[PDB]
Amino acid sequence: GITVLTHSELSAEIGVTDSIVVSSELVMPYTVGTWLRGVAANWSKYSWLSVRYTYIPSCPSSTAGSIHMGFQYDMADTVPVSVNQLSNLRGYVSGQVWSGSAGLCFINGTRCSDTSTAISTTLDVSKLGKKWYPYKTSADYATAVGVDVNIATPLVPARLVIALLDGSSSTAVAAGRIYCTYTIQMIEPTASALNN
Amino acid sequence: GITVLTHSELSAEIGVTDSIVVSSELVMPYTVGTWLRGVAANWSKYSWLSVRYTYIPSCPSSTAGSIHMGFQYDMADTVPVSVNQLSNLRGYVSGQVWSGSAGLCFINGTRCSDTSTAISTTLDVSKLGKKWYPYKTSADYATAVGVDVNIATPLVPARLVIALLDGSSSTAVAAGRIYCTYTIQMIEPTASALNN
Amino acid sequence: GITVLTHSELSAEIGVTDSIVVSSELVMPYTVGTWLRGVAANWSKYSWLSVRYTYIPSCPSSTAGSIHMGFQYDMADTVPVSVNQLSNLRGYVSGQVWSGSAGLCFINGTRCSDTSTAISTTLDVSKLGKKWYPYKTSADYATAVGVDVNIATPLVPARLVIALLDGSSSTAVAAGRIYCTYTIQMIEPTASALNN
Amino acid sequence: GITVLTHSELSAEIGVTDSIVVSSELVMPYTVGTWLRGVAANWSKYSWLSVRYTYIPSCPSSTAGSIHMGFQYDMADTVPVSVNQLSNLRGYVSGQVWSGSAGLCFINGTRCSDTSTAISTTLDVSKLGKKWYPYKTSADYATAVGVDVNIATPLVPARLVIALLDGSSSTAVAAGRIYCTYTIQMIEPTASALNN
Amino acid sequence: GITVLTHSELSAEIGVTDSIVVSSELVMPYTVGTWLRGVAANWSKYSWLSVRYTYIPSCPSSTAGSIHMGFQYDMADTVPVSVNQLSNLRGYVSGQVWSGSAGLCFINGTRCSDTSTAISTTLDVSKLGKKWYPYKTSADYATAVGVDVNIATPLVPARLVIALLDGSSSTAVAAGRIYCTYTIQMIEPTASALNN
Amino acid sequence: GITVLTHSELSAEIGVTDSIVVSSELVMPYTVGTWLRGVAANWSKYSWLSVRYTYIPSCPSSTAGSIHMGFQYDMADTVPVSVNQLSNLRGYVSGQVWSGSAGLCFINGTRCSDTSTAISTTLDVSKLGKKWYPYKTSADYATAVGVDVNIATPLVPARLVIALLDGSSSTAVAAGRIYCTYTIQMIEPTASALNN
Ligand SMILES: [Ca+2]
Ligand SMILES: [Ca+2]
Ligand SMILES: [Ca+2]
Ligand SMILES: [Ca+2]
Ligand SMILES: [Ca+2]
Ligand SMILES: [Ca+2]
Repeated sequence: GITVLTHSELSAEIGVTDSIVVSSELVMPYTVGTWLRGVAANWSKYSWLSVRYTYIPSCPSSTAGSIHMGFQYDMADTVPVSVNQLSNLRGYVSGQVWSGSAGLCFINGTRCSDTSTAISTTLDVSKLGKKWYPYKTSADYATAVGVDVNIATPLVPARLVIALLDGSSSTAVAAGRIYCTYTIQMIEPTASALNN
Repeated sequence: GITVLTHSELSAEIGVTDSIVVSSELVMPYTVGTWLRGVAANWSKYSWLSVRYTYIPSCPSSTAGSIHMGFQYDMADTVPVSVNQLSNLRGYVSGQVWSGSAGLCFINGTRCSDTSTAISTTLDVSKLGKKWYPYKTSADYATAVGVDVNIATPLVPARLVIALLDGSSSTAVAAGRIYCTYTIQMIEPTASALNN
Repeated sequence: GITVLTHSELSAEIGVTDSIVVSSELVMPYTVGTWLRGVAANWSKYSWLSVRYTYIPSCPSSTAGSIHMGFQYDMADTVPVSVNQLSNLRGYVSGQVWSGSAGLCFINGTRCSDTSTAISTTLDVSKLGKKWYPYKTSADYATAVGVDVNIATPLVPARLVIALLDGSSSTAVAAGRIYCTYTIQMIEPTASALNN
Repeated sequence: GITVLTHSELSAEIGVTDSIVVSSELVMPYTVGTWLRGVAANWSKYSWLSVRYTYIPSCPSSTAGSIHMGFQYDMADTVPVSVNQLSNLRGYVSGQVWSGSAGLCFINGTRCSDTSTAISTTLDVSKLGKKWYPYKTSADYATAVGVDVNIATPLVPARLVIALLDGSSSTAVAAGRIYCTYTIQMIEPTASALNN
Repeated sequence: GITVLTHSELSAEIGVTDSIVVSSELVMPYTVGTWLRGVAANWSKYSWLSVRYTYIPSCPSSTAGSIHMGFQYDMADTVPVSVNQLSNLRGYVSGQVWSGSAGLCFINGTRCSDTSTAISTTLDVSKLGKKWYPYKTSADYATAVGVDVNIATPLVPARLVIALLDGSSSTAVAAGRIYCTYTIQMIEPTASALNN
Repeated sequence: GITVLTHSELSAEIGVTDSIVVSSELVMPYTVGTWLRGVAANWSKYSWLSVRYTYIPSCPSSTAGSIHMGFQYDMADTVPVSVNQLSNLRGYVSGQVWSGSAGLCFINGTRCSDTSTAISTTLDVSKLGKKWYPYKTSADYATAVGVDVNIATPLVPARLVIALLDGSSSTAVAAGRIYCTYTIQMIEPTASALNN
């Protein structure tokens, strides 16, 4: 009954400043990207066989700035506020805002070697709370965590925190973007209009 | 420490009308039937090794009407409102309100062939959120989902939605009933009076 | 790059009259049903590994009428106008409008024996014009066949013709419905909004 | 990515009275003891490979009183109020408040035989709701169960209930203490200051 | 009767601006490049055994801008208008307008490792509508798709969409170029003057 | 479901003049000959396993003239206008209008050696656009190619071009005729009256 799908897709646009800016995104079908969001909605539950966020630059080699990424699993835990804190995280990766080209290898699905420089990171998957999660809409999710944060752990596996700093301008400068490459198993189809 | 039990039991009386009527029932010890409800209460948690709802007719071959069944897993998802929507569901089955006799095979535990006509359906079990669930009383459950629906997924594996239409009368006509046949593992006994 | 999916879904509601009524439906993702229509749209092309239309009754054993189904492959060919003509078709099946319950076996995915009575039929698949077809929207398709019918063969594998007669009333009487059970391979994902 | 750790530590001081006194403690890193509490906080989630509470006496052979222990898994379930109820629990153990010396064997990690007399009990672990749980602080936990109890099952595996009675004084008499011996797997490190 | 040929050739000059510019090119002998266009014309039909478009930079490391490429198969489908949409496409690749040097490996036919950074992408080939396509002249093709777009799928396997943005000037800045490396099978020779 | 048939049949009468005369004929059931035309119409689609046009003389050894034959696959391509152009074609054959007797071997199905002199030619079949083609009536075909030529490639595999010249009279002189020997697979039967 399992429908397995592997695909890459744009997940977020990245810009730099001269002051650190920490953000985060849930690691669930609905939020990884528009495409998977629409597809996944047609199935009741799902499971991450592999999820990897990989950053790809679009700026010049002269661009000042650096990106940092990591994973958190207990949505109740407070989000990092410094590179130091973020560096403690699982799957922490760091690199110049203009580096990370070698990450393409992954997005392309193509097999490659020169990956050392890649600003890409993967999820535990085998160490997530459970295997099969329910497809949630940010709206429904939001309401739940509104009652209480912990109501989220049974709804989502983890979040990806992102930090950007070391830029030269106080006004965001487009550096590149984060693509999400995933292999997901979708199960128990449902009329999409009913999936919340 | 596992106490395994296999048993069939009456789960619901079914009637037909000339207008569709969609209903649903949680797939947990407490709600499948009175018998299992009393037994299961004596154990802290449990696990579905196999759960199957099978419809058995009691009306004449001339009885107008049809039954439809399917499963939903994210209690937050909205319940189907049409046969079309219900038909998208996992384990969807459909049939004349007077057909479904061959389903007896299952209830009886007896091994049989002529099952094609059976209006019976089984649960994923291996694809449920988790394996071991806590025994809940509808009352306690109700309160929880009252705070927020999602508080339910860690409490129950799935719900069975049922649709009845194509009847000849606008006044319910007894068509037959739905029996539940299950093989459950019960663990961590408790004084029943304490189980909520 | 192939995403394989197996699923059943409601395809059409069936009613009977005392005069023959021939209809037909394209055998492509967009038209088989609402569910697959939405899912499939997210992929550029696709391929039928298995497609079967199976009729399921909802009326009483006393219901007068009979259903007939078959396949046509050259959309330019004219649609049958009689049971005799339809009976010549590939995969022609015929049966009482109240028979066909054993077909459930197929929809359920469950393995079964007592299939002889089933009013279900399957597509050649291996004998279709080609293997991979482009996902089309009825609108876009319509326009094309408007210029010329033959512009369709490279767009769709086949059509299912349906005939209903031998009813007792001159006013349609709900007999049952046709579900479509398919195993489809979807390839070359695309933003759904762009798929025409 | 798993950091495995085995260790024993003081979990609670025990005293007796002439009237029964039932208490309970969550079986999670934060509450088992001060040591593990500090260590475990440095990791996002964790898993119990083995948890055992073992009672060790400190009183004279002449000391009147008896201790009782057991496990509950559905925090919503009401806590036992009698030895009879408690005796139904999983892993129930009972013994004279001055007996239980042989339990040392376990705390010491040392391999031993004369264990029959040991007032020690172990957790299901394999039968817990899930394997990997999130590190929670009693404060955060408290808030959650404040909204609703069930919000706890996805946060904690089980609780240990303790009953003390048969003492000679109505004023607590120090009998001994409960040590916790565990083998825990900690994963997905985090800055401790962020763990809630 | 098959004449197999492997060769690389310039396919398009690339320039950047500060506003996105989406373009596309058919993936057929006539349009991949002048050389293959002349050669292929001498044969009635042909087949892509391997087609890969690889971008090679010519600008300085300081050049602002990024390129994006992907494939579409149903010429009727509307062309992407954003990087997000394009990122959903099959074989989507993205990278800094000054990166992509490692792609040379491919053009050169030479075997190499450090390919991760390569801004190169390959065609499905095995998943194309059919294997053998007819050699078409853009003129003849144009006329056909003029009557109706769908008349194209039996004429061409796919199109390559290209997007360029993140540049520093509103006036195109030469960034580099796209070369096409292909291994084509040509069959059923014809006097070139007759091939339309 | 495949009905395989092997048969030879008269395809065209041939005459010579002192000026070249180029003609062509579609290679589809409907046009190869009257017999196959009637038979094939009873089936929806078909496939050429083997098709060979072989010329047989009926004139005296003193008859001036020569015949030329070849195949074209892209109906949009312009028809040859000279022997030189025709000679470039796939399966080009040439010979004296009074030679070609040895071709009988083929028509007869009989196995023979002295074939060198045979003015017979065979189709690629394995290199055709696709395997299964739809049975078309010249009328319906004509209409389609009227809208646009390319609408034909998905309708027919190829055409046979014929050139006759080197005759002694400016008034056609009966030289011989072209027979078609084929092994065709017919599938998906249909009432002939409906086949267009
Ligand atoms: Ca949902
Ligand atoms: Ca309970
Ligand atoms: Ca399309
Ligand atoms: Ca935590
Ligand atoms: Ca051509
Ligand atoms: Ca036809």
